[PDB]
Amino acid sequence: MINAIRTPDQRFSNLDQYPFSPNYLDDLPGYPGLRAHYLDEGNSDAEDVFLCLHGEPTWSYLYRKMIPVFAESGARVIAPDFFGFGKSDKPVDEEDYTFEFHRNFLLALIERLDLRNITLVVQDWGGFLGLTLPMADPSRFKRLIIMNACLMTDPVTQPAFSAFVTQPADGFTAWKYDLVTPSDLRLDQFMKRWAPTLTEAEASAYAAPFPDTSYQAGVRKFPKMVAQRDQACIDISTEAISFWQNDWNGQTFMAIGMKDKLLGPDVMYPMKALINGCPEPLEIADAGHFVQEFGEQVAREALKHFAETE
Ligand SMILES: [Cl-]
Repeated sequence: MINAIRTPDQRFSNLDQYPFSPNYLDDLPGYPGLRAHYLDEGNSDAEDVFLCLHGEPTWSYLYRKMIPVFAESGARVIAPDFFGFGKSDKPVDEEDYTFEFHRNFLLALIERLDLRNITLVVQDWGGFLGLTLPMADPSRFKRLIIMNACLMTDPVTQPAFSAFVTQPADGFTAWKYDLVTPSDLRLDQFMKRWAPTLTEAEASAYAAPFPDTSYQAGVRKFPKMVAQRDQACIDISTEAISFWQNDWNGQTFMAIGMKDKLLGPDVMYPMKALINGCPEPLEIADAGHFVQEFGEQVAREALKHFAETE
């Protein structure tokens, strides 16, 4: 029904440090005919599930240094690829991707796999979407690991969650320009700019899912949805603020990539106050937006904080 395309499997032959086996679902309710890929690592019977959500313009490859730490801890880790990214199917028109399309795909996945005792791991889009998930079924979520992300609320309710779209010129403005304007978007070049410590091989794993522009619709829509928040996103993100401030009673661990021009401290301190019980953030001086690239520190500290209360 949704015209979609699928990345050829050979594009992923030569991946650097990505030894995880694929799992796919093509029978989700509301997602007829679309195949979603997700990693399922560690013990499939563990009590704890770390649900690892990625953002723009990445994929589950992003969580590759953190996955083995969470798995060795005894947890089951689920790291799905949103449709339009990684190894899931990719709808061809940008009009098909909406906040709820991706949100509902997450609640569907979660119900489909019946995930319980979830430690939500978010950053960017994975947090814009992922932070509005617990209020939907509070009982299945028990901890949160939040790296640079916030809620897509209206400007008046939280100016901090909106100011970054316009200032500074080299933060979000540049990021969106680099993503929506080029008629020939090279994701390996994009990633090396925004994540300067990546090796060539790593950079190239981020361009792996997209052979040509035709597979990039999902990638182009995300930034435009940060810029143009529709009513449903606004409503639902507004309502999640209340959930984190008042309803939330789990364990949280926050890690800020200090060099992030997009969602660094001016956005993370504010988020930290709205999340009940959130503790002092772990500032990682050398990390930019992709906190995950400095991921192992994050995973072991989180697990250390979490054990120190369990
Ligand atoms: Cl974005």
